[PDB]
Amino acid sequence: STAIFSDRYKGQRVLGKGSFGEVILCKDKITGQECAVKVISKRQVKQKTDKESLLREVQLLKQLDHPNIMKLYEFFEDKGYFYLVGEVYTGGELFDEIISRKRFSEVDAARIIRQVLSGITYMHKNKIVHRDLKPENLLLESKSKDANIRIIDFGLSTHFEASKKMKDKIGTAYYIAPEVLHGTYDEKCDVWSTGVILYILLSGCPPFNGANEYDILKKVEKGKYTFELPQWKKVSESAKDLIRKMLTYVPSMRISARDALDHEWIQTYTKVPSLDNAILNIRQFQGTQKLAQAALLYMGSKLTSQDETKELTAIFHKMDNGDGQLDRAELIEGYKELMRMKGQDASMLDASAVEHEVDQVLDAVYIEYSEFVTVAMDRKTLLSRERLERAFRMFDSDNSGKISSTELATIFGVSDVDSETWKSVLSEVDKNDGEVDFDEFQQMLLKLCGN
Ligand SMILES: CC(C)(C)n1nc(Nc2cccc(Cl)c2)c2c(N)ncnc21
Ligand SMILES: [Ca+2]
Repeated sequence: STAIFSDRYKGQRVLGKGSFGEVILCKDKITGQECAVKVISKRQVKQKTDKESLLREVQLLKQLDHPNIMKLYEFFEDKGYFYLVGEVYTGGELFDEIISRKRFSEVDAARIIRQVLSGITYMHKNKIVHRDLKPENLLLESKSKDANIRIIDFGLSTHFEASKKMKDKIGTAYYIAPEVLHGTYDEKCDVWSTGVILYILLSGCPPFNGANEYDILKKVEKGKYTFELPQWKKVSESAKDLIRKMLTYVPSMRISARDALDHEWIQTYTKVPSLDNAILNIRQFQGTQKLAQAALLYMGSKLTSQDETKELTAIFHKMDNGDGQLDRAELIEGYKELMRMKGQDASMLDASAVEHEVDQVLDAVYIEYSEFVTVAMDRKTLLSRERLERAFRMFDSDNSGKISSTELATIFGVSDVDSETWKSVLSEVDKNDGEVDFDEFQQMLLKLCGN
C-alpha cells in the first residue's frame, strides 16, 4: 500500500472505544471534511482472512449505500495498523436517547426496528453479515427528533477475530445467536440479535439473562425464554408474535430480515400506551452495563499507566548528565520512543500530535523528568477516571451516594469478577457493611488490579 493516513487526515479528538479499536474524530487536511476513523492495531487484533479477502470486502463496503448503514469512505493500512475512515454521527447510542425521554411506546419501538431491519435487509442482499449486532452498534445520525439510526461495524467480524478480554466482551452475550456459539451460522444470526433488541425495547430486560457471562450463554444456547414479566401485559400480541419468529432457534425456520419488515406489527405500528416500566428497566440496564464497562476500563488504564510510567522513566534515565533534568527536544524523543517500543497511540496519529502533547504537559510542568512523567501519565488516564465517577453517579439513580452489596454482585457479575474475590477485597478497604461509596468502590477496583 503506497498511501499514508496521516498525510491526508489529522486527529482532532477521541470519540470513544468501538469493536476492534479506538474511534478518532479526524479532519481532511485539504477539504476540511470531518470523519470518524477506527484504528485497528494489527498486534492486538488477529485477521480471520487474507489481505486479498479484506481489500475486496472494503471495496464493496465503500460502494454500498443505505440510510440506516454507516458510510465507509476510505481504508488505509501501514506496518502495524488498519484505518477505517467513514462518516461521523453525533446523536450518540440509541439506548442513551431512550433513557432520556419520559414517554416510549410500541410506535417508537416499531419505528426503531423498521430502520434496523431496512439496514439489515439491504446488507443481506449484498451478502454481508454483522454477527455482533447489539444496541452499542445502533448510533443516531444527529441530536434531533427525526434522527435516523445508523448501524456501525457491518462486515468487520468476518475479517477480525473477537477479543477474549472482558473489557471488550462486556454486553455481547445477551445478543449473540446460538448458532454463532457453535460455529455454523449465516445472515439469520442478525435477525436473532434484532429480536433480542426488540425484546429489551418493549420490556427493558434481556430475554436470556444471568449473573455472569457463562450463565447468559447457557440460557442463549438452551434458547428458552418467556413473556412472564408483568410489563408484557401492556404490549400487543403481534409484537410477541414477531419476537417468537425472530427468536426461532433453528435458523432455517427463523424469519428473514425482509419478511420481518412485512410483519403485521411493523406495518400496523408505522402507519397505544406508554411503556413506563420498560423505560425504568432500560435506564437501570444501561446504567449497570456502563458502570461495569467503566470499572473494567478503569482497571485496564491503571495497569497500562503503571507499565507506561515505569517504561517512560527508564527511557528518560538512559537519556540523562545525572541531575535529573532534560530539554523539550529530549522529552519529545523519549516520548516518541515509548510509542516506537509499545505501539502508536490512537490519540496521537503522527510526530506533530506527540510534539503538541509534550507542549500541553510542559504548560503545567531543563525540567525535572520525574515530574513530567507524573503529569503526562495522569492525562492518559483522565478519561477512564472521570468516566468511572460519572458512571457511578448515573448508576446511583436515587443519589444516595452508595451502592448495595446486591448491586455490587450485579455489577461485578456483568464484569466477570469472581464473587469470592471482590467479597475479600471489600474487607481490606472497609472492615466495619452492606454498601460502599464511590471512594470505597474505586479502592476495591484498585485492589482488584494489583494496587
Ligand atoms: C464508538 C463510537 C460511538 C465512538 N463510534 N463508533 C463508530 N463507528 C465507526 C467509526 C469509524 C469506522 C468504523 Cl468501521 C466504525 C462511530 C461513528 N461512525 N461516528 C461516531 N462515533 C462512532
Ligand atoms: Ca444509591
